Amino acid sequence: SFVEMVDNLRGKSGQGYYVEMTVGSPPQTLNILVDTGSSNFAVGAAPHPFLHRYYQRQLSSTYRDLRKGVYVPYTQGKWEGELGTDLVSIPHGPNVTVRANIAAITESDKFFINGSNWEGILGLAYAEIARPDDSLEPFFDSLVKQTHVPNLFSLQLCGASEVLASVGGSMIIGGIDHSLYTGSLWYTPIRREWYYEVIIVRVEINGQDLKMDCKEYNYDKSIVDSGTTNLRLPKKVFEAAVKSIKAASSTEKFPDGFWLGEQLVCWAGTTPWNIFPVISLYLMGEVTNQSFRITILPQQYLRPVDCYKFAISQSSTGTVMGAVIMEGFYVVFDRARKRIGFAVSACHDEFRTAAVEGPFVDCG
Ligand SMILES: N=C(N)NC(=O)Cn1c(-c2ccccc2)ccc1-c1ccccc1
Repeated sequence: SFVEMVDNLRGKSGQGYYVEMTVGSPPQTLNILVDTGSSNFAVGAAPHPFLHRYYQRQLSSTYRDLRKGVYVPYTQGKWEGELGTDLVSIPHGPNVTVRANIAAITESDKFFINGSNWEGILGLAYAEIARPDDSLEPFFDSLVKQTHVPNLFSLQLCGASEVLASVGGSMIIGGIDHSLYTGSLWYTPIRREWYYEVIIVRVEINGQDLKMDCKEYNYDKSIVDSGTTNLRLPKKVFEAAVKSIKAASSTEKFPDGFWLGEQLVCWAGTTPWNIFPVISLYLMGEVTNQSFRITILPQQYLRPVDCYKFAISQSSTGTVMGAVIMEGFYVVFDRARKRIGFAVSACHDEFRTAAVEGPFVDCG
């Protein structure tokens, strides 16, 4: 009920956000990672060391084989499965049940994470990048086609023995829950419908323009992906960023392992938040020379591990606006209007606030 959908996501810091879902008949319960950076509905369907629970096609009276496998390799692992179809529901989402394609994973390589608690993955991006090809209708596409839920979904990623801290959030499917944000919603166009691709026109490491040709901010592409933790930047922008960040926090000093994202830096509640600057990402607006900025605090790019890890890393796939950027913002994936809206979140110190400000006046 939007209301029924509030706080329907759980996660372990840095390990993603999942939503409970059910598959088959009787309903099999599973936690599924919400990924706007992929397009397959893939779930474990065979025993695994990190899996304490998986999809059993055998118990589903409504399961249907497609006889057609799916092999998906990547630099580090893979997941192989058998393609199928079955009934799927989201208990704390819309009150509907649709028949969707399901990639039943039977063999994997560094796919599943130890102790994350999700058993599958919900690829929420377009068919362009779906495996094995674009003929395998992504889950959301089946949802809208069958039920008559509106082509749009929102994500309010929130953030925060010893254990990784637990995170919470909401995935409101079919609409916009106005109590999840304050201020107005600024939309940036979806450049192309494959990944949720957008355009960054300018960047600032607190007031200072990085002054690069904007094509660099999107060198290759720029995407909004909940399935990625860190804010990943093209090598050139990345180094320009760290330099600026190191120059502003210098009244403090740390090792390279820290900036290379592979090392923590701890202080308790003494944390020097204010030495670290805010990062402003201006996104192309709906009107050609109009843009708007989303400003993020160190509380965002310094992920807790008191200890923290630098949540900004280098990339050769382009820019990736991951969880650490989406947090503190209510993000709207308006597939119907082909755009993405940003607004300060209900989720979210007394000197600086994350912000969504506009407007401002060849980047892709
Ligand atoms: N980068 C993304 N947005 N999405 C993926 O990489 C999805 N993905 C994939 C994947 C690769 C190609 C096509 C469909 C899914 C393999 C492993 C993951 C994964 C698993 C757990 C946590 C994070 C990623």
